[PDB]
Amino acid sequence: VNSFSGYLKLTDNVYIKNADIVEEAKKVKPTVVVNAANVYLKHGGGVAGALNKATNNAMQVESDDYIATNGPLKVGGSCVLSGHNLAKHCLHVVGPNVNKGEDIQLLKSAYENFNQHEVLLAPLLSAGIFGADPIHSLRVCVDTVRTNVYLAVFDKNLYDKLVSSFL
Ligand SMILES: Fc1ccc2c(c1)[nH]c1ncnc(N[C@@H]3CCOC3)c12
Ligand SMILES: [Cl-]
Repeated sequence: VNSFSGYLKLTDNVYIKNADIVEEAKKVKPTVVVNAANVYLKHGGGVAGALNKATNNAMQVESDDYIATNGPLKVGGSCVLSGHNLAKHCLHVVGPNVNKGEDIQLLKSAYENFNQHEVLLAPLLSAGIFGADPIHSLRVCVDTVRTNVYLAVFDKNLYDKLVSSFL
Protein backbone atom coordinates (compact mmCIF):
# COMPACT_ATOMS: atom_id res chain seq x y z
CA VAL A 1 0.00 0.00 0.00
CA ASN A 2 1.24 3.48 -0.95
CA SER A 3 -0.05 7.04 -0.69
CA PHE A 4 -0.88 7.73 -4.35
CA SER A 5 -4.57 8.65 -4.63
CA GLY A 6 -7.06 9.03 -7.46
CA TYR A 7 -5.12 7.12 -10.11
CA LEU A 8 -6.68 5.02 -12.84
CA LYS A 9 -5.02 1.60 -13.08
CA LEU A 10 -3.87 0.86 -16.63
CA THR A 11 -1.94 -2.38 -16.04
CA ASP A 12 -0.49 -4.46 -13.22
CA ASN A 13 2.15 -1.78 -12.59
CA VAL A 14 1.17 1.44 -14.44
CA TYR A 15 -1.24 4.04 -13.06
CA ILE A 16 -2.30 7.41 -14.51
CA LYS A 17 -3.90 10.62 -13.26
CA ASN A 18 -4.72 14.10 -14.56
CA ALA A 19 -2.48 16.07 -12.23
CA ASP A 20 0.23 18.71 -11.97
CA ILE A 21 3.35 16.69 -11.16
CA VAL A 22 4.64 19.58 -9.03
CA GLU A 23 1.50 19.58 -6.89
CA GLU A 24 1.44 15.79 -6.81
CA ALA A 25 5.05 15.62 -5.62
CA LYS A 26 4.48 18.26 -2.93
CA LYS A 27 1.51 16.25 -1.61
CA VAL A 28 2.89 12.71 -1.79
CA LYS A 29 6.61 13.37 -1.19
CA PRO A 30 7.43 10.21 -3.17
CA THR A 31 10.71 8.39 -2.87
CA VAL A 32 11.39 9.21 -6.54
CA VAL A 33 10.04 11.94 -8.80
CA VAL A 34 11.12 11.74 -12.44
CA ASN A 35 12.23 14.89 -14.24
CA ALA A 36 11.92 15.31 -18.01
CA ALA A 37 15.55 16.38 -18.27
CA ASN A 38 17.86 17.32 -21.12
CA VAL A 39 21.50 16.24 -21.33
CA TYR A 40 22.74 19.55 -19.87
CA LEU A 41 20.28 19.47 -16.95
CA LYS A 42 19.16 22.96 -18.00
CA HIS A 43 15.71 23.05 -16.44
CA GLY A 44 14.21 25.87 -18.45
CA GLY A 45 10.66 24.87 -19.31
CA GLY A 46 8.14 22.09 -19.50
CA VAL A 47 8.14 19.70 -16.57
CA ALA A 48 11.78 20.48 -15.75
CA GLY A 49 11.21 24.22 -15.57
CA ALA A 50 8.20 23.67 -13.32
CA LEU A 51 9.98 21.23 -10.98
CA ASN A 52 13.02 23.48 -10.72
CA LYS A 53 10.88 26.57 -10.03
CA ALA A 54 9.17 24.67 -7.20
CA THR A 55 12.61 24.05 -5.62
CA ASN A 56 13.41 27.79 -5.72
CA ASN A 57 16.20 27.01 -8.27
CA ALA A 58 17.99 24.61 -5.88
CA MET A 59 17.55 21.83 -8.45
CA GLN A 60 19.38 23.95 -11.04
CA VAL A 61 22.22 24.83 -8.65
CA GLU A 62 22.73 21.15 -7.80
CA SER A 63 22.48 20.20 -11.48
CA ASP A 64 25.11 22.75 -12.56
CA ASP A 65 27.56 21.25 -10.08
CA TYR A 66 26.72 17.75 -11.36
CA ILE A 67 27.43 18.75 -14.98
CA ALA A 68 30.62 20.60 -14.07
CA THR A 69 31.91 17.38 -12.47
CA ASN A 70 30.51 14.71 -14.77
CA GLY A 71 29.68 16.28 -18.12
CA PRO A 72 26.38 15.88 -19.96
CA LEU A 73 24.10 12.89 -19.74
CA LYS A 74 23.36 10.67 -22.73
CA VAL A 75 20.03 10.83 -24.53
CA GLY A 76 18.25 7.83 -23.05
CA GLY A 77 20.27 8.12 -19.83
CA SER A 78 19.63 9.36 -16.33
CA CYS A 79 21.13 10.43 -13.05
CA VAL A 80 19.83 10.42 -9.48
CA LEU A 81 20.00 13.75 -7.65
CA SER A 82 18.20 15.25 -4.68
CA GLY A 83 14.44 15.59 -4.71
CA HIS A 84 14.75 18.80 -2.66
CA ASN A 85 11.35 19.76 -1.18
CA LEU A 86 9.46 17.59 -3.69
CA ALA A 87 10.66 14.01 -3.12
CA LYS A 88 13.50 12.08 -1.54
CA HIS A 89 15.24 11.73 -4.92
CA CYS A 90 14.82 13.14 -8.40
CA LEU A 91 15.58 10.76 -11.27
CA HIS A 92 16.55 13.05 -14.15
CA VAL A 93 15.75 11.07 -17.32
CA VAL A 94 16.58 12.27 -20.83
CA GLY A 95 14.02 11.20 -23.39
CA PRO A 96 14.72 12.01 -27.04
CA ASN A 97 13.64 15.51 -28.09
CA VAL A 98 11.93 15.24 -31.47
CA ASN A 99 12.32 18.99 -31.95
CA LYS A 100 16.09 18.30 -31.94
CA GLY A 101 16.01 15.37 -34.38
CA GLU A 102 16.77 12.68 -31.80
CA ASP A 103 15.99 9.02 -32.44
CA ILE A 104 12.58 8.11 -31.02
CA GLN A 105 13.84 4.54 -30.53
CA LEU A 106 15.80 6.00 -27.61
CA LEU A 107 12.50 6.41 -25.75
CA LYS A 108 12.58 2.76 -24.66
CA SER A 109 16.12 3.17 -23.31
CA ALA A 110 14.94 6.25 -21.40
CA TYR A 111 12.09 4.34 -19.77
CA GLU A 112 14.43 1.47 -18.81
CA ASN A 113 15.93 3.80 -16.19
CA PHE A 114 12.64 3.59 -14.28
CA ASN A 115 13.25 -0.13 -13.61
CA GLN A 116 16.03 0.76 -11.15
CA HIS A 117 13.40 2.16 -8.75
CA GLU A 118 10.57 0.20 -7.16
CA VAL A 119 8.05 3.09 -7.22
CA LEU A 120 8.12 6.40 -9.12
CA LEU A 121 6.02 9.47 -9.81
CA ALA A 122 6.69 10.44 -13.41
CA PRO A 123 5.61 12.40 -16.48
CA LEU A 124 5.32 10.85 -19.92
CA LEU A 125 8.83 10.95 -21.33
CA SER A 126 9.41 12.91 -24.55
CA ALA A 127 5.88 14.38 -24.38
CA GLY A 128 5.05 18.08 -24.19
CA ILE A 129 7.82 20.33 -25.48
CA PHE A 130 9.97 17.28 -26.31
CA GLY A 131 7.69 16.77 -29.31
CA ALA A 132 6.82 13.07 -29.24
CA ASP A 133 3.32 11.60 -29.47
CA PRO A 134 2.16 11.10 -25.85
CA ILE A 135 0.04 8.09 -26.87
CA HIS A 136 3.22 6.44 -28.12
CA SER A 137 5.10 7.44 -24.97
CA LEU A 138 2.44 5.77 -22.83
CA ARG A 139 2.65 2.60 -24.93
CA VAL A 140 6.44 2.45 -24.54
CA CYS A 141 6.09 3.10 -20.80
CA VAL A 142 3.65 0.22 -20.33
CA ASP A 143 5.76 -2.12 -22.47
CA THR A 144 9.09 -1.20 -20.82
CA VAL A 145 8.60 -0.25 -17.16
CA ARG A 146 8.11 -3.21 -14.82
CA THR A 147 8.29 -1.30 -11.54
CA ASN A 148 5.35 0.67 -10.14
CA VAL A 149 4.91 3.94 -12.02
CA TYR A 150 2.39 6.69 -11.26
CA LEU A 151 2.03 8.93 -14.30
CA ALA A 152 0.93 12.54 -13.89
CA VAL A 153 -0.57 14.15 -17.00
CA PHE A 154 -1.02 17.92 -16.74
CA ASP A 155 -3.46 18.43 -19.62
CA LYS A 156 -6.98 17.15 -18.93
CA ASN A 157 -7.86 16.86 -22.62
CA LEU A 158 -4.71 14.81 -23.19
CA TYR A 159 -5.37 12.65 -20.13
CA ASP A 160 -8.85 11.76 -21.40
CA LYS A 161 -7.44 10.93 -24.84
CA LEU A 162 -4.73 8.71 -23.32
CA VAL A 163 -7.26 6.78 -21.24
CA SER A 164 -9.87 6.47 -23.97
CA SER A 165 -7.35 5.25 -26.56
CA PHE A 166 -5.44 2.89 -24.27
CA LEU A 167 -5.26 -0.70 -25.48
F1 LIG B 1 4.82 24.26 -16.00
C1 LIG B 1 4.63 23.01 -16.32
C2 LIG B 1 4.88 22.52 -17.63
C3 LIG B 1 4.67 21.18 -17.97
C4 LIG B 1 4.20 20.23 -17.06
C5 LIG B 1 3.99 20.82 -15.78
C6 LIG B 1 4.16 22.13 -15.34
N1 LIG B 1 3.52 19.85 -14.87
C7 LIG B 1 3.45 18.65 -15.60
N2 LIG B 1 3.01 17.58 -14.90
C8 LIG B 1 2.97 16.48 -15.65
N3 LIG B 1 3.31 16.37 -16.97
C9 LIG B 1 3.75 17.51 -17.66
N4 LIG B 1 4.07 17.27 -19.01
C10 LIG B 1 3.16 16.85 -20.15
C11 LIG B 1 2.60 18.02 -21.01
C12 LIG B 1 1.22 17.54 -21.50
O1 LIG B 1 0.77 16.59 -20.56
C13 LIG B 1 1.83 16.16 -19.73
C14 LIG B 1 3.85 18.79 -16.96
CL1 LIG C 1 5.91 19.92 -21.27
